[PDB]
Amino acid sequence: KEMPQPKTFGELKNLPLLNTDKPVQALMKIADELGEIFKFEAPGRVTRYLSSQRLIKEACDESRFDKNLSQALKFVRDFAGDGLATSWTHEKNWKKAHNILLPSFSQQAMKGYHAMMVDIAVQLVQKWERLNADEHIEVPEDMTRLTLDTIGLCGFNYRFNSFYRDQPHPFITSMVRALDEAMNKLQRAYDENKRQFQEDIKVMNDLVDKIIADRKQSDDLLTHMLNGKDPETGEPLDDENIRYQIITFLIAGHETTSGLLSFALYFLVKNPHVLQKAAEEAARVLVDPVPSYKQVKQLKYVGMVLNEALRLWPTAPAFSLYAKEDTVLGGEYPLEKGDELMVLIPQLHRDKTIWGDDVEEFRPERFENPSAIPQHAFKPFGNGQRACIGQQFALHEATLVLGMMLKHFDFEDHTNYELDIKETLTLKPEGFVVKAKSKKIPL
Amino acid sequence: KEMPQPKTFGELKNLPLLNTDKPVQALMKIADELGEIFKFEAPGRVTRYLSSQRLIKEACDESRFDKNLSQALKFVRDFAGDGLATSWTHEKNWKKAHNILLPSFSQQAMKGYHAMMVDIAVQLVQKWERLNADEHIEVPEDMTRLTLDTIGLCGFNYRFNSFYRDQPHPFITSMVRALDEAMNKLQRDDPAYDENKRQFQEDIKVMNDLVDKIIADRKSGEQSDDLLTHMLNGKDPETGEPLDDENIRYQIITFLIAGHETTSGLLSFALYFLVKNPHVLQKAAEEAARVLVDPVPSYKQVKQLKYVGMVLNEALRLWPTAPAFSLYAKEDTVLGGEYPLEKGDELMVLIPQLHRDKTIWGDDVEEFRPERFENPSAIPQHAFKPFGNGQRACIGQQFALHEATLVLGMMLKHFDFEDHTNYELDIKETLTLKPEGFVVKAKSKKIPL
Ligand code: HEM
Ligand code: HEM
Ligand SMILES: O=C(CCCCCn1ccnc1)N[C@@H](Cc1ccccc1)C(=O)O
Ligand SMILES: O=C(CCCCCn1ccnc1)N[C@@H](Cc1ccccc1)C(=O)O
Repeated sequence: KEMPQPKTFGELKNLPLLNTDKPVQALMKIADELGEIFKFEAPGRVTRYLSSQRLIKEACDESRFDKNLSQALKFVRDFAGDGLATSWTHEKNWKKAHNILLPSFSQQAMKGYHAMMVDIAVQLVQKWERLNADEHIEVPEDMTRLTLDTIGLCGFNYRFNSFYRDQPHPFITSMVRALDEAMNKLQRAYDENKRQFQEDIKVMNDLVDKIIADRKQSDDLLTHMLNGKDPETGEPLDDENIRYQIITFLIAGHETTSGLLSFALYFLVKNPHVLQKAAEEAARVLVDPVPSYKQVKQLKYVGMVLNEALRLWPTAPAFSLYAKEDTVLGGEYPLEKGDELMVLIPQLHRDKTIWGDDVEEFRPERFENPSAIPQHAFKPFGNGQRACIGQQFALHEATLVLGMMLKHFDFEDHTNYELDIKETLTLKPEGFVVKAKSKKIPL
Repeated sequence: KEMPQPKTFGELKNLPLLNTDKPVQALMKIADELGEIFKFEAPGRVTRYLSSQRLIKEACDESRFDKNLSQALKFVRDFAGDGLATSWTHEKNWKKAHNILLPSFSQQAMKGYHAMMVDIAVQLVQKWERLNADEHIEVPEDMTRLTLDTIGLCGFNYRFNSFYRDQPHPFITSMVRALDEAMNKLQRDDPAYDENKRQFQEDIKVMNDLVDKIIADRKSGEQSDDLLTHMLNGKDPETGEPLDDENIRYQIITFLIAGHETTSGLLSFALYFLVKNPHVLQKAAEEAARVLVDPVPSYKQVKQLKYVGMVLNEALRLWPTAPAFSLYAKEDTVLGGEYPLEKGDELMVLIPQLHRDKTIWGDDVEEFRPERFENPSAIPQHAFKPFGNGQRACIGQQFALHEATLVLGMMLKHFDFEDHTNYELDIKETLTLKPEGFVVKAKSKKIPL
């Protein structure tokens, strides 16, 4: 009944615990010591970190809890505005944009994006085909090139041309630096940081606003946003919110997905039996020079590989909730209306009462039957109506790309890479490098 | 442009294809062979059976198509009259009764019915608690006992007392036999059927007399929490008129018909799929045990049975118990850019085939996976139509789902279930679907009520 709490620093409470460059991993170690729930206090804030499926399944009851904006999301809101990811459920523009954008993110809508996804995927394969002997691949760097270009092209028919560049597009230079400022604000004379923050926002707004005005018909999210009408209110999105959605998609739909592909390839080369099984499926299914949409749907084991990578290292590692009314959590922890919760997704996914004792082992077979998995044990894309709208976009892209990678190359962990997980607002294996030996299969 | 059509029987055209005791399943096999649309002809009848979401989403455009009375509904109309289910949209009594009855069927209105639903649900659980060892449960029989008694009690405060009976109430014998005659007339006029006509009329009077007597007795003036009170006191905001007593009897007959066998079929199919998929049953049983913490479920607790509702929707996907509805073109129009239709042309929506459209659901359409419904927004529009379409959709949808969720939740809370015969799915067809001969054994968890 009495809730554990990690060590405190006087008036700063638990806040200095987050003044570390791997805060999610630090919070995981605290959950290892304190268990399924612990209070976390900072000046002017109290929240509770949940780690067990037993409690999180209650937290996912939408009649009792709604999405809360974490401090990280509040800081992101300063440039993502009331886009889907940084708006409250009760804000008019959330449900409005939600209704308008849902059809453009369906499994059926992936059929229209598939050709543009293949466009970027082929560029990745050709880059690796064109490496010299003994050259190596910087995996998260190239995965980010792919996912950024894919969302730019599928999102608003814009080619960032990341595979033609060493220095990334000036838009994401500001975006990454804005996200870095948002995260660093958490861990805290700083007047220069404020001036820098506004300059990075202006870079993002101007480019996006230019593309909207330039456009104002293709098979991209922008067209759907300019012409879509909310069935409920009958209203279309206004131009300001449309810019926020584009910024949101550019943020929300590149770095989490590239982290997924990076972790997936990491786990594959660290588990050669799993890599072989996935590569055998890729050769068995991808019989054409270009994968088709239906083919990608047949890459079942590759899809399991991705889910298992999302289990161990979910690249959006937490989300926040608040109690809609007074309620009792787990029959032991009474909560008042407005009390806040954090779902520590990587710790949830290590709940031995759900996954067995081998939680740290990479076994895609865990996901052969979704019905064998208890409710709310696997939450890499969030929960309920506030779940990731881009889930099917992310999984189709990652399955297509990973399938093509496994079809066309053998991979070598030539440095015996030691996993080092860099933390921004997302997770990625820093410095992960491999060598790819081409199988000489043409495109 | 050229439309497929199944084999013909000379002058009878395709009609003998329906002279089979499983016509829906036969039409499903025809759709498997011919695809998303096929013409079906009978003497004096032409229709087109739709099976793909691509075509059915257009058919569900209410600006282009309106509800048509199928031949099945026309025969039901001989005793359901101009009740809600057997009336044309343009008939004055449809919109009148629709406006009057809609508030008494809302999700909000279920709060007032909940106690009566629990009354019958407790009777079901107590019957199963009182079985002897190695005795078994006749599932659709007991589900029909429950859903009939629930609509009788919630409908007009009448207790059929089905759990005290082997032979059903004389009203229900006539109703089923009237429904059988209506369905048999589709398969079918000569002197051999003359006894059928006299019996049909005898069954109509049995239904009318009971209902009309109940209406007259109540008009003592007492007020209960039932549809009958709402119908005697409700006024259509449009016309300012209340329903007359004749239409009220047709509505009561309609509710007893429309809302007992479809709901009991749902519960029967749901339990069947549960015992055939132990992983799903375990997951559903965990939720029931966690949520239903009191001896009597509350309304709010039933709303918390999310996975149970997912189980019900997935059972409704595979075997929608009202398996079809009919439409007609309001004007000349082209369906799917290739099938031109003239005003008055008829369409049938073959719901079980729609729910097997691989282009919507993937290749695993035949597998029972409630997780398909984990997030409702992933379901395309008009891909899932177990309750019909638009303003002519099932008015009792919220009633049926609340009853079925409450009862299934209580069943999973109180018993472990065994498929002791390794039951082989055999779907009996009336105007609705049910798994004939489905039996299980229940081992009580000894949780008191
Ligand atoms: C592996 C890749 C991805 C992961 C792990 C992921 C994860 C998540 C999570 C956990 C949330 C819930 C956040 C919260 O509750 O605060 C979320 C929301 C969201 N994601 Fe993703 N995501 C991924 C890819 C994408 C993509 C590709 C897009 C866009 C194309 C996208 C757009 C969004 C949006 C708009 C929301 C907010 C939805 C709403 O609240 O209406 N994400 N994502
Ligand atoms: C799982 C259970 C049920 C299913 C699958 C179901 C299915 C349907 C379908 C498909 C229709 C449309 C018929 C057509 O378009 O020709 C319909 C209409 C109707 N149902 Fe149900 N139903 C169920 C339960 C109920 C219940 C419990 C009631 C009453 C308490 C009810 C009363 C009605 C009525 C009155 C209509 C006609 C509505 C109108 O046209 O105004 N049904 N139902
Ligand atoms: O744990 C986190 C991680 C942020 C989640 C990632 C956001 N995402 C969602 C989708 N794509 C990215 N954030 C807390 C830390 C904190 C706790 C207490 C006091 C101050 C800060 C917060 O921001 O409140
Ligand atoms: O497909 C059907 C099934 C009837 C659906 C059940 C009605 N329901 C709705 C809600 N609760 C019951 N009926 C056709 C068969 C037919 C076709 C051509 C010629 C003659 C008969 C029809 O009746 O017209």
